[PDB]
Amino acid sequence: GHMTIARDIVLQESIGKGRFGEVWRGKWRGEEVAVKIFSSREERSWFREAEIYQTVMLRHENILGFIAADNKDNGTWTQLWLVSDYHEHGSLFDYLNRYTVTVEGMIKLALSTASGLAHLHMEIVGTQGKPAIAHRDLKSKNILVKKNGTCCIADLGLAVRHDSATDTIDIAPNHRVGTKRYMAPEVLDDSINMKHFESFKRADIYAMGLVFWEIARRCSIGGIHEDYQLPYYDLVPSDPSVEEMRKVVCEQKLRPNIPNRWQSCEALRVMAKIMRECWYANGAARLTALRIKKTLSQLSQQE
Ligand SMILES: Nc1ncc(-c2ccc(CCO)cc2)nc1C(=O)Nc1cnccc1N1CCOCC1
Repeated sequence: GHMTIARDIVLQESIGKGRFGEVWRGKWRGEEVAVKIFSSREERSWFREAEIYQTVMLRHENILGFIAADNKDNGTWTQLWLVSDYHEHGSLFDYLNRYTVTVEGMIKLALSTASGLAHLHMEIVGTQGKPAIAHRDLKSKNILVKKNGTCCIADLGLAVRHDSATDTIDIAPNHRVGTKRYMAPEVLDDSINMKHFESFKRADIYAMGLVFWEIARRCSIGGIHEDYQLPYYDLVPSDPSVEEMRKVVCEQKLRPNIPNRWQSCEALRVMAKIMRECWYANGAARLTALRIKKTLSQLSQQE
């Protein structure tokens, strides 16, 4: 038996929870793995996340490495498991709360996030290809930081996949599925055309712009940085409702504040411009993830 299976994994430490499912650090044949455990009544959530992670050609350095979906019967109840690579730093939210980053550090985190999102969004046509995938719940709590200071995207259970041969989405999408704070203006006001797959890619870009703002605040230059905050910390309460968000984002047209200090550093000027070009109310005007990856690659090369 060479493949990783649940019976061979020993849970060691509780490390957190997702929307559904609890995440643990475990050991499989001497190596650390992350295990997301679901109950029997959460089978639909577990299966859908397993289905997205098993998508052909999905693997990428900036997408969480999937190992297996399996079941584990303890003799009383059955647990449904998703097993993946383990990343000791945890989420970008945990990482940015604990640490400040260098200019190099910021660019590495942003470029890797854009590279993972560009791979998710990328379609390779044909049966032996890859369908384009939109995340629908991108946020700093769903992006993990690897040992090398680069990111990988996780929590793919709310994703939607596009079949170009039929121009259809693999599921009948429900409105407003993700984290309210990161919902795009068109999702908040329900103007999004959910029959057009590009709509979901564009909504992910708005959320990525919010995550870039979170990283940039933590970029320390000459010992100067901002404290950790979630986007809209200055305008909405914790656990904001759709109505609270829509009033700020759609009606008042506010976005997270871009400090004047970011114009004094080239890397921060480039990041700020990307944010503004992710935050347009018109999803069609936003940058693509591939374009952001190209801009940040040019910046990482120049540094
Ligand atoms: N592969 C992984 N490797 C390590 C860790 C990890 C490592 C350290 C800590 C900090 C403890 O103080 C937490 C978690 N998480 C994952 C993971 O997939 N997590 C994950 C996936 N889907 C939904 C929610 C998730 N979590 C995101 C991080 O926050 C918890 C929830």
